[PDB]
Amino acid sequence: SYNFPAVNQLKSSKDIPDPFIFMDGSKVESTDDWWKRQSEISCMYEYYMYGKWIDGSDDETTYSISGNSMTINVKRKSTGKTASFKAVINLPKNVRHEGGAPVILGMHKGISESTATSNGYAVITYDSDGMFSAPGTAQDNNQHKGAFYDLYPYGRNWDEQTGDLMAWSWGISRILDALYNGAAKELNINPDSSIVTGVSRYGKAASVCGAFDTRIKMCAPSCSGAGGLALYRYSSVGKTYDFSSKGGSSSYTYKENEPLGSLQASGEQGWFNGRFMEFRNAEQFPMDQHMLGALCCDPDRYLFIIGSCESEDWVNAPSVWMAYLGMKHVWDYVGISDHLAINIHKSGHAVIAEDIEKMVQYFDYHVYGIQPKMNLEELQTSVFALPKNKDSFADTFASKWLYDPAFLY
Repeated sequence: SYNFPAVNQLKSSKDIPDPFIFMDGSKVESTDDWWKRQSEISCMYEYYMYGKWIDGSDDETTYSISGNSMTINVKRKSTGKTASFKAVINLPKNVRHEGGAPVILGMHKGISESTATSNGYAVITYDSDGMFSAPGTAQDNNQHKGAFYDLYPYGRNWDEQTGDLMAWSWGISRILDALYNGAAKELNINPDSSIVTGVSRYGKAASVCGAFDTRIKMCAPSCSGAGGLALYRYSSVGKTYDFSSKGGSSSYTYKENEPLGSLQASGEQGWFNGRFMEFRNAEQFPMDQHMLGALCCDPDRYLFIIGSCESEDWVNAPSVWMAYLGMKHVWDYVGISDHLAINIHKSGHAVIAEDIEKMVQYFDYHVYGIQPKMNLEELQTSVFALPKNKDSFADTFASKWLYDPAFLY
C-alpha cells in the first residue's frame, strides 16, 4: 500500500523509530503481524527514499556466455522493448558443494573474487569498476540513462521514478533470472545459494537489492554508510575509540560523517527518488536504517554486514553498528538471531579477503551444515561492544520499543 502522507506532513522525532509500530500507530503483536509490518516498511522505502521497485513481473530474461563474459538480454513483455547489459563470470576451479557452487552476485568487479573462487564459490559481477564505469543498467548520475531506464523510464509521478540503486538492484535480479533460466546449469552453480554484495554507493545498492529481491539467500552490503545501513540519526563525529584489539590505533577519533544534504547533492541524488529531495532533516524520516536491514529478516535468509574501523569516517561504521543493534530486536523476535551477522574489520573500503573467508564459513555452516573453523560468535559482536567503546546511546535508543528484552546486546 502507498497511501502515505506527504513529506511536509510528517512528524519529526529524534527517537529511533520502533520497527514494531505500524504507520497508523497499531502494534505488532505476533510474528504474523511482523510479516505485515515488514511489507509496509518495504512500501515506505519505495515511497520515501528509493523509488518504485520493479520486481520482474514484466521482464523476460535470456542470456549468452562467451568465455567469462555474460550478456543479459531483457524484454519488457507489455511494451515489447528490449535492453541488454554485461556481466563477468568467475568460476572456482573445484566445485565442492553438491548441487553446484554458491554464487556471489557483485555490483562491481574487485570484491576479492579470487578469495571466493579459491574457496569454491562462483562470483558473477556487473562489468563495472565501481567508479568510472557504472553497471550497464544505469549510469551513475541524476539523468537516469542505461539498460534499466530503456525499459522503465524515469517519469514525473512517484510510481514512475525508480532511483539508480534500484536500477542496479534490478540488473542483479535479471542475472539471477538468467541463472535460474539455464545459466546456472551451464556454469555448475546452485542458483538457490545466492549472495549479493557491493561496496560504498554499491553497498547501499546491495542493501536495497537484498531488501527487495527476497530470493537472494544472503545480503552482504559493505561499507554502505549514509542511505545504506547507517542510522541517519546517529553521529559518531568527535567520538574516540580503542581499535587496538583489531590492530588499529588505541585512540582513534572520528571526523565527519556524511550528512543528509550530501545524499541530496547532484552527485548522489540520482541514487534516490524525487520524494527523497523533500526531506530537510533526518528526524523527519518515518523509519531509520535498522528497518531497511530488517527487510532481509526471514527464516530462509541471512544478512551479513561489513564495515571498517579506520580511514573511512564518512561512512560511519559506528552508526551501522547501532543500526545492527536495532536489527537484533527484530531477528530475536522472529526467533532467528543467528541469521544476522556483522564483520567490522580494521580497514579497507572494500570487500577484503577476510570478509570473503568469513562469509564462506558462515554461509557453509547455515546453508550446508559444514562445521566452521572460526568461532562464528565473532560475527555476533564487534570492537564497538567493548565497554570502553560503548556509547550510553546503545543501551537507551530502543528503550521505548514494544520489544526491548534484556541481554540482546
